[PDB]
Amino acid sequence: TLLGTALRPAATRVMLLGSGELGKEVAIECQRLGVEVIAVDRYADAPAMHVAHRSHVINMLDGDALRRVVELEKPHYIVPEIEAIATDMLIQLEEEGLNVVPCARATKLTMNREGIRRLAAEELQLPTSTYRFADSESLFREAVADIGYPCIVKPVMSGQTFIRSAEQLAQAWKYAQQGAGAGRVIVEGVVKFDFEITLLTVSAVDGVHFCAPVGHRQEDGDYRESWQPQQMSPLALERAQEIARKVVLALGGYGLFGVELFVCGDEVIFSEVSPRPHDTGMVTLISQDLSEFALHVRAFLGLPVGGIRQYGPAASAVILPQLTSQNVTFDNVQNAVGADLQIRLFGKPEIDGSRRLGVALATAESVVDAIERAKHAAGQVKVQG
Amino acid sequence: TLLGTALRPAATRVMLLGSGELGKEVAIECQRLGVEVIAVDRYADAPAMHVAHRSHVINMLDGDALRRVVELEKPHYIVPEIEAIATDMLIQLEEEGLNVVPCARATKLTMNREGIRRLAAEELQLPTSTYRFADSESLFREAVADIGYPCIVKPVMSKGQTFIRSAEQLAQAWKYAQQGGRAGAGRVIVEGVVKFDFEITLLTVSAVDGVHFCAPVGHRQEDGDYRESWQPQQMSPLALERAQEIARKVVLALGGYGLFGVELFVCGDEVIFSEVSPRPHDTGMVTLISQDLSEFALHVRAFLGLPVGGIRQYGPAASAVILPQLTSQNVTFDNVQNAVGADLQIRLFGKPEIDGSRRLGVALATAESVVDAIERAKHAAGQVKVQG
Ligand SMILES: Nc1ncnc2c1ncn2[C@@H]1O[C@H](COP(=O)(O)OP(=O)(O)O)[C@@H](O)[C@H]1O
Ligand SMILES: Nc1ncnc2c1ncn2[C@@H]1O[C@H](COP(=O)(O)OP(=O)(O)O)[C@@H](O)[C@H]1O
Ligand SMILES: [Cl-]
Ligand SMILES: [Cl-]
Ligand SMILES: [Cl-]
Ligand SMILES: [Cl-]
Ligand SMILES: [Mg+2]
Ligand SMILES: [Mg+2]
Ligand code: NA
Ligand code: NA
Repeated sequence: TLLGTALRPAATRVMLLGSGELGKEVAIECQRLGVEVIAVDRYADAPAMHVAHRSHVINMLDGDALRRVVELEKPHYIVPEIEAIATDMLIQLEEEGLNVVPCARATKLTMNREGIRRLAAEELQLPTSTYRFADSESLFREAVADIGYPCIVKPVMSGQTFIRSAEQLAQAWKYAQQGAGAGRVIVEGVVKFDFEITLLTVSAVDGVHFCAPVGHRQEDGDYRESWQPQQMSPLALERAQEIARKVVLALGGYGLFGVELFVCGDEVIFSEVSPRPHDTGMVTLISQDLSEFALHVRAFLGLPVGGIRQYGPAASAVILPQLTSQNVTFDNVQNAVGADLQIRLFGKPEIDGSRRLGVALATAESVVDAIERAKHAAGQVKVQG
Repeated sequence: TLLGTALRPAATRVMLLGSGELGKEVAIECQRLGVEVIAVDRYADAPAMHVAHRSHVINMLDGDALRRVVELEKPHYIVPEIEAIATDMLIQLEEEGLNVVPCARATKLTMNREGIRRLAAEELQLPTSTYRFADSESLFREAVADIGYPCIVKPVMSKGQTFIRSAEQLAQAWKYAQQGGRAGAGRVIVEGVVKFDFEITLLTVSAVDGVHFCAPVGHRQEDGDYRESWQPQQMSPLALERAQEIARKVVLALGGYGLFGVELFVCGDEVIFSEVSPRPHDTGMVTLISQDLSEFALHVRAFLGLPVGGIRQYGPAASAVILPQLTSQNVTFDNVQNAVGADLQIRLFGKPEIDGSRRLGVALATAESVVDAIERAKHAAGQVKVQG
């Protein structure tokens, strides 16, 4: 691995496609190595642009626009941070010699629920929720009938609905319809699990290494708290690691992957996988020597990971207000920080409804205690408009 | 404490005066809180400018120029990172309502070796090496005669330091101190040599909730640059207590909230004060791997008026500098795959050029002992192939 000096002729250039809070930490980790960072997004002043050398606002769904920006900056690495990108163009560009992290194929497959689900359940023979695909409401209705109630419907490309009864069918389809994949959906049976985790799995030159499992709680479409290490039996852990390694090696390329799994006793079920840092992994900003962001950069730059140290019970709790403002302020911050407690405020330019504006991070002697400390801190922040 | 959102109307704005690698981490820590950062220096593309919202290049020693940039950017906080700043203008700005970190007086006293030495040894009665000031070559010779050999001479306002073992060196020592001093002419300090067992940096944070201390950081200096640093450096209970007392006294005397790098010499249980940075110190870069909150995160937490609460130390750790010698404006770093790994990381600063010996990065490592951490970091730093 050879790195230049940012802003100098031989600089190593990283282009971030998606400049949200996760990309912000990836940018910081690149900056820490003197890597030049170009942050791209569809709106100005996105979080990662604040810490990048320069930025570009473009429609990332427009392949042509994507091509121009890439051609303009000549990046050594293209690091997609969100599903909403013209992956067909990423494939093309990769074909043309560009380095897409972890690989263009991984990006394509993971952005389409069918792609990844067929890979996992069919090709790799991994355990998953039952499922069916549908491209018509009629077909959708038959699928639901085949899966049974309750079941969840999701757009393969984006609108999700937890369907309890046939009364919702009409509305379910319709919402799926409004939420990129020509209206096709997947219909899944509901897995009853004790808890869900994100197994942050780094694929690098020295192989695949795992972070301790991160438990998380989802509510209304957003993760609320995450924690590490989630208590699991050794067998369950082994099973989760085997599933994670198989998926990551099948997707290919170096990077940090967020493997989402459901745990029922000693049984582990694969759900999905992010081919990049995952939001629930923000707990790693306080819980490990190497954050998931630093791991992603280490890996994609072709450097060895070696090991990941875990600093005991830790948690993250989101700061997720709901208001409309273009000039947000945060008061009472003195009651949200202290020993074993930190906060991040993302720099988002505006809000219009629910939006994650920051996160609280805490450590403690027990997982439950860390969760409470983080939650309490997040709740002390007064978000003003 | 109220924080705005960077780039929005109610943003909280911080102006860094000096944009080196220490300022770069202060900038990153402000950015992590959505604080707007304006980085200023005497040269373009300085490390902190890479991670700042906006940057400016001016003569920081020109009070008028400093006022113009402040008037243009309207920062809430002025965070000096080097000594070469118009300190009288910092005093005026503070008088006008700007928050100078930690305070303008602290900057004035520490920018001149005489100010801080007289404050510490005379006003505060803290133990220091013997010393004499001199503003002419003949006075310099008289000072040496009284201090005795060996002694060290340094410009009061900066390089230019010499370890003098005999009269033979008098002539050159004077020359160098003059060339190395502010304006290329000025007063020097002649100090008696303290034969210490080891030296440390006691990173001391003065905040709304009191004064906190990081675990002592030991360091090794060579030819004007710190080479390795480690934490914790073992100290007797009495030595630690005395070190904390000295540090507390100096930080409270200088005033204001922030992290200060208190440099001390240790002789068994006895501790001698040497100097103090009224901001993060280079030897404290080990805290980038050794603590939950680095010295940079602590400085920001403190100056923003937030409580520190406490600082977690993760076990034995060390830093080792990457200090190449070359002339280039396009430096590259190869073999990086052999400089990072388990319990081992590096930082490359993004400095635009080099023309001689200059720190371009640092290696950081953790281990079960400082001895092993130091070796791991030194080895890693040495693996980096610097070319240009
Ligand atoms: N089949 C399923 N059974 C039970 N819960 C599920 C199932 N599929 C998804 N969920 C719940 O919905 C959440 C979000 O769905 P997911 O498939 O991860 O898509 P995304 O993370 O992109 O919204 C999961 O974290 C889990 O809490
Ligand atoms: N009086 C002294 N006795 C012994 N060593 C000294 C003395 N003064 C300085 N040194 C050595 O020189 C180093 C640099 O001096 P210092 O006063 O910290 O200046 P600066 O850090 O501004 O270069 C110290 O860290 C120590 O190694
Ligand atoms: Cl592992
Ligand atoms: Cl913000
Ligand atoms: Cl100028
Ligand atoms: Cl004197
Ligand atoms: Mg998910
Ligand atoms: Mg010093
Ligand atoms: Na910026
Ligand atoms: Na102040």
